Amino acid sequence: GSARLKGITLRIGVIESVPFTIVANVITTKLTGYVLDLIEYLRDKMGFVADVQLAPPNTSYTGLVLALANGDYDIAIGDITVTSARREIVAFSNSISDNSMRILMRKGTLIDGMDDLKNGKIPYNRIGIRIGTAGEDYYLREISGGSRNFYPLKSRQEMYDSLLAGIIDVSFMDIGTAEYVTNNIYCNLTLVGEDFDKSTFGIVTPKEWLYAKDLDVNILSLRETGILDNLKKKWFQTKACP
Amino acid sequence: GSARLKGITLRIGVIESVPFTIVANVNTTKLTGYVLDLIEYLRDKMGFVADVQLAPPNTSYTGLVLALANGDYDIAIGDITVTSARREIVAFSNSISDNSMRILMRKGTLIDGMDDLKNGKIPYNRIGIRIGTAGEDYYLREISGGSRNFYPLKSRQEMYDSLLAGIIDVSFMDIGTAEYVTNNIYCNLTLVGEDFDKSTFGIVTPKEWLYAKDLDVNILSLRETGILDNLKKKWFQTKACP
Ligand SMILES: [Cl-]
Ligand SMILES: [Cl-]
Ligand SMILES: [Cl-]
Ligand SMILES: [Cl-]
Ligand SMILES: [Cl-]
Ligand SMILES: [Cl-]
Repeated sequence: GSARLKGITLRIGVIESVPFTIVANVITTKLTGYVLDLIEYLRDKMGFVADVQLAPPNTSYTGLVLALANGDYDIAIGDITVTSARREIVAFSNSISDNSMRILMRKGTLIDGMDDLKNGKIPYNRIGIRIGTAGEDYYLREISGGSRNFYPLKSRQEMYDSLLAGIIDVSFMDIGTAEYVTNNIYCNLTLVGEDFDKSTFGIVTPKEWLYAKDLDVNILSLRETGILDNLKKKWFQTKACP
Repeated sequence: GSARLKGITLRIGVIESVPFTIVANVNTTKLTGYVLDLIEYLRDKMGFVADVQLAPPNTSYTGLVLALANGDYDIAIGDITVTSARREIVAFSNSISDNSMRILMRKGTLIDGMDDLKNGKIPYNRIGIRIGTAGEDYYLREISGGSRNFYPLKSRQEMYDSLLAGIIDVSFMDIGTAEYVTNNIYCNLTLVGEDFDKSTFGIVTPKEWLYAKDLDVNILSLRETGILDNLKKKWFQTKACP
């Protein structure tokens, strides 16, 4: 069957990723960003009580999915890529955004694009990969013939710190946040090559979820009426770096 | 409540739209195109028995969705836009393609983009709109404030004919097929303006369908292994017009 979310409390998993979900320390934590604004649009229209729960530090995206599958959250909202391995254990809403990935490196590194990685120009152990992300999936399929020979990374912060310190030469990142971070935070990091792994982001729900239709109709309505476009402009259309 | 499709017969509704579903006579009917290739890729991986059924000639896209909801088909595969209104009555698989629309017109027409339709450079009735398509919903929301005052079209053929005859000055068309037709068939028609109504195509299924996960996981696997990209290149790269 099916029902509406009105009056229901949803434990909503979120995961730190600027400017999707921005975590500020205050003297407690305040969450802002595209995700929190999206949650408000949905709450206002649908009438659920939002119980927003930030994932622990260093939680990977597959870890968030596994946590929801284990019953730790009711839904999860974020820059979460829809993948076949994830779809085996959870459902996803209609997509909230297209997505693709780019190659991230320190300025001055001599890499022209993905061919350099596939042709063995970079030592595999100097390609940094955040485990439990779709980038890892792409790496294992396309680069290393299934071997985990990358330099493993536990978070975006470790990725940035490692590139800046010359511990790794390159990594992969979703295009939205990659543009955001290189245009606003790390002016000495840059993106190179064509984008790859065209994909989508979706809200994670339980499989065969009672509330699947209600959520999907609402997301599609936000898409159709331009609310998702507005939110994307609000949070992403900014550049600080010279 | 879930099951695998192996050995199950699926009645698969398809709808004429070159080069997704291409219909040829000789008396018998042959179907080819992206959709038919996709069915074969899915059939090979999933092991269902395909009973492919072409929708009757005058069938609209909304008509196809309603027919499925009525039980006339088990799934429908095509260039079928996922919309909030359709999601009320059917479910959709994970997307097989991104989509957006463009304005179609005769070459030489002095239209810069959507503003000229919104400003009134063109009477509302100089705009041809195919009934029962996502384009109709866009027109009613963004152009006419709900008024059904466009020039009504029953098929793509009526659209092309009416533009070529000076009866309408513009229509709307999904970008993949609009590019194909203006690049290979109607060399004197063209596209203008920014794309609009960013959306997705999905396979139509019943709501709360037993087989949802099996189909979704397989679609995503085709996405990840490059098969969807391959199919798109195969059927859409051509440009016959000088
Ligand atoms: Cl979708
Ligand atoms: Cl990423
Ligand atoms: Cl499911
Ligand atoms: Cl999707
Ligand atoms: Cl169309
Ligand atoms: Cl449903």
